Amino acid sequence: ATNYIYTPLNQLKGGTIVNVYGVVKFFKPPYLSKGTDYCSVVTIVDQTNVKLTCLLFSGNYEALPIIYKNGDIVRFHRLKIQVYKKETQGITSSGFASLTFEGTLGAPIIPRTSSKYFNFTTEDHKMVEALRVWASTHMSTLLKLCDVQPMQYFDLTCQLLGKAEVDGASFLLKVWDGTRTPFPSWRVLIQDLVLEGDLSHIHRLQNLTIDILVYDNHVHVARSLKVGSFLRIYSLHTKLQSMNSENQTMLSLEFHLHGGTSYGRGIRVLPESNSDVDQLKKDLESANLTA
DNA sequence: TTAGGGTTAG
Repeated sequence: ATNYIYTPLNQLKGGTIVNVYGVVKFFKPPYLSKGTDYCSVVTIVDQTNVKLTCLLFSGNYEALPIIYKNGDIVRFHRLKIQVYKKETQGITSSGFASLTFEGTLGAPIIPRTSSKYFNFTTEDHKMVEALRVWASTHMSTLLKLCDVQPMQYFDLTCQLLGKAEVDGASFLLKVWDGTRTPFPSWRVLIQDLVLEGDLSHIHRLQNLTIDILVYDNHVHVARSLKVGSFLRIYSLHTKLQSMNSENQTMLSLEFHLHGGTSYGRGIRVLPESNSDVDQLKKDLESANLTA
């Protein structure tokens, strides 16, 4: 007899293990913590409008919620509820499992999860649709490089073209999205044999590519990325450079992925089954012809 | 256990 009960977020009590549905208001993509497992922080909200911050840990990266953007809808099974500093918080419990869905009205309802076996009923369809209806109104779009501003944080959907070690504390990712930034990208000094990727393709693209420097904890992740894959770089930071190291006046746009995980700073590889990747590929094809 | 959301400051 399989009957799952979902608890409204405003009815959660400490010292319990529950099942919940919610819309993602904020999230830190999976990152190897200072401990044993990978960690993902997800703040969800539902019709009760009560927010719940969930601390999710797992030895396997894919076991954590497959969330690609705020607004996504999640279903959490075996979520433990506890109190931390008078604040109720959700944390992973043994057997924790999640399903993630697109959060926009009319979008396909395709559960994303690493679980081989999982319960999925008509009730789940209704639950998801109900959250999309609520979200369309109680709460809430992809920025192209040609539209970035001088100094801001943003999430960049792009394709990785090249990788290059720099100084251990930082690592270079050369990416593109098919559009050109308003000011030329800065260019990190690279070495001779260090940059991996199609050098001639990169050279022909000229300023269609940008240099992103990632720091600290982001380095080993960047080091593992496969050239040619599609990525979403969260909370990338743009900074215009009007004065160079030799004290000369100029203009270049710097791109930094600063150390730490605050505000979701991180990188998640986007599979080709991702609808944003389909659109990106077309922009890349178009840019490739006129260049 | 990790982390406990809230931007490096290169």
